[PDB]
Amino acid sequence: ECLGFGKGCNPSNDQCCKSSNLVCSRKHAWCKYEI
Repeated sequence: ECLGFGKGCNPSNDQCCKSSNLVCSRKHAWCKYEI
């Protein structure tokens, strides 16, 4: 029930897959990978 890495999402309401530590970015409005 989440978006994969690189999937376009919202920075304020990020809903990426937390299992792989994925967060939404505000510059490209997609799922970015931290580290």
